[PDB]
Amino acid sequence: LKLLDNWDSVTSTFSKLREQLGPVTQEFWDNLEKETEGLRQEMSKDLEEVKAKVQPYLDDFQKKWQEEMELYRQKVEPLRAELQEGARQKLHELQEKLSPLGEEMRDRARAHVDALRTHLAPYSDELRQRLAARLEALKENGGARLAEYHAKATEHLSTLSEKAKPALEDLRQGLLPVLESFKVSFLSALEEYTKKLN
Amino acid sequence: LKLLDNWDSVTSTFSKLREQLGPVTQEFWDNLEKETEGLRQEMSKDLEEVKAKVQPYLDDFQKKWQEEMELYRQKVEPLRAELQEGARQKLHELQEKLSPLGEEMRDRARAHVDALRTHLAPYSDELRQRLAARLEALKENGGARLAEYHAKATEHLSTLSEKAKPALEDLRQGLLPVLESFKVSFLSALEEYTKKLN
Ligand SMILES: CCCCCCCC/C=C\CCCCCCCC(=O)OC[C@H](COP(=O)(O)OCC[N+](C)(C)C)OC(=O)CCCCCCC/C=C\CCCCCCCC
Ligand SMILES: CCCCCCCC/C=C\CCCCCCCC(=O)OC[C@H](COP(=O)(O)OCC[N+](C)(C)C)OC(=O)CCCCCCC/C=C\CCCCCCCC
Ligand SMILES: CCCCCCCC/C=C\CCCCCCCC(=O)OC[C@H](COP(=O)(O)OCC[N+](C)(C)C)OC(=O)CCCCCCC/C=C\CCCCCCCC
Ligand SMILES: CCCCCCCC/C=C\CCCCCCCC(=O)OC[C@H](COP(=O)(O)OCC[N+](C)(C)C)OC(=O)CCCCCCC/C=C\CCCCCCCC
Ligand SMILES: CCCCCCCC/C=C\CCCCCCCC(=O)OC[C@H](COP(=O)(O)OCC[N+](C)(C)C)OC(=O)CCCCCCC/C=C\CCCCCCCC
Ligand SMILES: CCCCCCCC/C=C\CCCCCCCC(=O)OC[C@H](COP(=O)(O)OCC[N+](C)(C)C)OC(=O)CCCCCCC/C=C\CCCCCCCC
Ligand SMILES: CCCCCCCC/C=C\CCCCCCCC(=O)OC[C@H](COP(=O)(O)OCC[N+](C)(C)C)OC(=O)CCCCCCC/C=C\CCCCCCCC
Ligand SMILES: CCCCCCCC/C=C\CCCCCCCC(=O)OC[C@H](COP(=O)(O)OCC[N+](C)(C)C)OC(=O)CCCCCCC/C=C\CCCCCCCC
Ligand SMILES: CCCCCCCC/C=C\CCCCCCCC(=O)OC[C@H](COP(=O)(O)OCC[N+](C)(C)C)OC(=O)CCCCCCC/C=C\CCCCCCCC
Ligand SMILES: CCCCCCCC/C=C\CCCCCCCC(=O)OC[C@H](COP(=O)(O)OC[C@H](N)C(=O)O)OC(=O)CCCCCCC/C=C\CCCCCCCC
Ligand SMILES: CCCCCCCC/C=C\CCCCCCCC(=O)OC[C@H](COP(=O)(O)OC[C@H](N)C(=O)O)OC(=O)CCCCCCC/C=C\CCCCCCCC
Repeated sequence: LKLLDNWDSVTSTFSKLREQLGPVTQEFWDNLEKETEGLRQEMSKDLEEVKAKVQPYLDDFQKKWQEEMELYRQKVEPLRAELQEGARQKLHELQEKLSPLGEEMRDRARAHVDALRTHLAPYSDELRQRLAARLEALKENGGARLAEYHAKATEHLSTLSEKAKPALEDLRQGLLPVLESFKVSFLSALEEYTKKLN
Repeated sequence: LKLLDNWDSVTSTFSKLREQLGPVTQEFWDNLEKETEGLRQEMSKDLEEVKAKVQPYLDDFQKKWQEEMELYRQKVEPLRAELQEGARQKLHELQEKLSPLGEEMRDRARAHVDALRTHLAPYSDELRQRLAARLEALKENGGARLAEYHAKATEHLSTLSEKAKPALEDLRQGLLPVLESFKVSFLSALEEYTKKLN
């Protein structure tokens, strides 16, 4: 209802906004023209000077790159030779170590793995006997616990049924007046709330 | 009474649960006793075949570990010498390489950085003229911007007050009646809320 009056004010607001979108926006364009006018001079001088300076800058930089690339080439070429000779030497040095140390490592592995064979074989076998006893214990206690679990489950089931029987009946018996009182409560509330929505 | 009678149903469950928990803990303990009994004899054998047999295990591994370390050290001495000798050659080669490389790098820098000095100087100096041109435009357009924006600001403020005073009165003429109505609705709603479950 009052929303119509308030929206009318919004209409005045829109009108007042449009008034600003007139002279102000036009002046904004004029201002932008001023900006672009100055920027035209700036851009012109900038572009022209950039192109004029970019030439000696890039060309002289290219010279730097030449001295650097050619210089580095004349550095990497001999360095590569030395590095390759040093690397091949390193490879030889390493290879002359990898052979004896390899033989050693292989023999070490033999003496270790073979030892492990004769150390883990009895170990696992011992574990088999131990795990057998462990399993047997788990069976002895397991079979017993199975009976215990079943027995206690029966007792707990009985304690559940002896509870469920009266609990369900009492819950239902109480749910009757409860649901009805709740119904009445809601019926009254809903009837009062509708008066607020009307 | 709901939370009272229902609680009794839980209490009777807890009490009878304890009646089962009693034997449960005893039987669990009994089974745990048998479990620990087996594990006791087990640990007696386990730790025995583990410790008494770990001696020959470690004694075996120690022999190998000793020879491994000894052979390793026996290799380390000449191998380190080889590496050091090779590294000495490589390092010495690098020493005689870093000398011309560094010297030429320094000389190249005389045609790099030094040449850039005579380039960056005029460029930055000219940049000062460019900055002046830009600054002048930014001063002209800036001063205009300030003027234009100020003029627009005043027009914004004048139209703003038209939407700050008459519009606020319109809002006040809405807030007041609306608050009265809302209060009536709230007064009844809050009152009806406590008229069902309290
Ligand atoms: C002497 C002279 C000195 C002074 C001059 C030097 C000044 C430097 C030069 C220029 C200034 C650039 C500023 C203007 C902005 C450009 C706006 C524009 O015109 O824009 C459109 C372009 C379109 O692309 P194009 O096809 O024309 O260009 C590809 C080129 N081709 C066709 C030509 C070969 O858009 C692009 O250039 C942008 C591409 C959009 C890609 C978005 C995906 C980004 C992904 C990940 C974000 C990574 C963040 C990483 C940073 C690290 C943070 C820790
Ligand atoms: C600064 C001076 C300059 C010196 C620069 C040297 C740069 C080296 C340059 C190029 C490397 C070659 C590229 C290798 C790319 C393979 C990637 C890959 O797919 O790779 C996994 C495979 C799997 O193996 P595979 O046998 O099943 O496959 C055999 C398969 N097929 C057919 C490829 C042989 O690997 C392979 O192929 C083999 C990879 C393993 C290589 C083992 C030999 C190592 C040599 C010496 C010992 C050095 C120890 C030094 C490090 C010490 C650290 C403390
Ligand atoms: C429906 C099934 C539910 C389970 C219950 C079984 C049935 C009921 C039977 C007996 C209950 C008797 C009363 C137990 C004593 C209660 C002590 C207590 O006040 O407790 C509540 C506290 C709560 O923390 P707070 O906020 O006070 O502390 C905050 C700490 N501040 C201040 C430092 C930051 O909790 C504590 O104290 C820590 C926990 C103490 C509760 C122990 C109950 C154990 C029951 C069954 C497990 C059976 C094990 C037997 C099997 C053997 C296996 C080898
Ligand atoms: C079926 C096996 C039952 C366990 C079930 C889980 C399976 C994982 C298996 C074995 C690990 C055993 C874990 C027992 C450790 C108890 C941890 C615990 O709950 O710690 C709290 C209690 C209560 O005191 P508090 O925190 O208030 O006081 C200290 C004060 N503070 C907190 C405030 C600053 O502290 C104490 O109990 C203090 C003494 C803790 C004893 C640590 C040494 C345990 C060593 C061996 C356990 C042997 C199991 C063998 C059974 C064979 C089964 C076949
Ligand atoms: C089949 C065989 C049959 C069964 C036979 C039964 C035999 C059982 C076998 C062995 C018995 C072991 C029990 C020993 C108990 C005491 C250990 C101990 O003496 O304990 C204390 C130490 C102290 O150390 P401290 O710094 O205090 O002393 C600084 C001291 N300084 C200078 C001297 C060295 O502590 C340490 O030795 C612990 C420090 C190292 C722990 C680092 C933890 C790192 C964190 C996470 C690991 C994550 C792995 C992720 C896996 C994912 C895979 C996907
Ligand atoms: C030609 C192109 C035109 C560009 C203009 C020319 C400018 C070049 C002029 C001079 C060289 C300086 C530039 C190098 C980078 C700066 C490193 C730096 O900031 O250094 C000083 C810092 C001092 O820290 P603080 O301990 O006093 O502060 C601790 C406490 N706080 C941080 C709170 C104050 O460190 C030290 O003095 C410790 C030593 C670290 C030295 C690093 C220099 C490395 C050299 C070159 C870069 C890598 C090139 C690699 C390419 C390879 C090609 C083969
Ligand atoms: C293929 C790839 C293509 C790339 C092409 C390369 C073209 C190069 C083009 C143009 C370069 C012209 C540079 C003009 C030379 C003068 C620079 C300048 O005016 O130099 C003096 C300033 C003043 O020192 P301050 O008192 O302000 O600092 C206090 C520092 N405190 C806290 C450590 C004590 O020093 C500074 O601005 C520097 C100290 C502040 C640290 C800034 C971050 C540096 C980062 C990495 C290391 C690089 C250093 C390179 C030199 C950069 C210069 C901008
Ligand atoms: C295009 C034509 C359409 C029509 C437009 C009509 C709009 C009306 C236009 C202009 C008239 C109002 C302009 C005057 C504004 C003030 C500017 C100013 O004097 O500023 C600086 C002050 C200084 O405070 P300080 O920080 O130094 O002191 C911190 C204090 N300590 C240190 C002391 C404790 O700051 C302040 O007064 C802080 C004020 C913050 C006010 C923010 C409100 C902005 C309004 C709208 C933005 C809408 C964005 C819409 C989303 C679009 C997404 C595409
Ligand atoms: C079937 C139906 C069932 C029937 C049952 C009945 C309904 C039961 C309903 C709710 C459960 C109880 C909770 C409500 C109790 C009121 C809490 C409250 O309100 O206590 C007031 C405090 C105010 O501050 P203070 O006096 O404690 O501090 C003093 C600071 N000194 C010292 C600087 C001066 O409140 C605060 O602290 C926090 C502010 C909370 C915001 C309140 C709204 C404010 C209005 C506009 C601001 C916009 C909020 C926008 C967020 C969206 C909300 C939908
Ligand atoms: C006092 C009692 C108090 C008890 C309070 C209990 C609490 C209840 C709380 C919540 C219940 C509401 C639960 C709402 C669950 C929302 C379920 C949902 O997402 O439904 C889908 C619709 C979708 O609408 P859209 O159909 O227009 O479809 C396009 C869609 N978005 C698309 O992209 O394709 O979205 C919509 O609901 C919008 C369409 C609405 C149609 C209007 C239908 C009109 C419905 C009712 C009008 C009755 C008034 C008649 C008198 C009018 C007078 C003129
Ligand atoms: C026609 C309809 C007209 C609508 C009219 C509405 C009018 C409503 C009337 C009154 C509103 C009341 C407005 C009250 C504003 C007061 C803001 C303020 O400074 O509050 C003070 C507090 C506390 O400061 P203290 O210095 O006391 O800090 C406590 C101290 N450090 C301590 O440890 O004890 O600061 C804080 O804790 C932070 C609070 C920040 C507030 C968030 C402010 C959020 C602001 C803006 C959000 C941007 C939203 C833009 C939405 C646009 C889309 C449409």
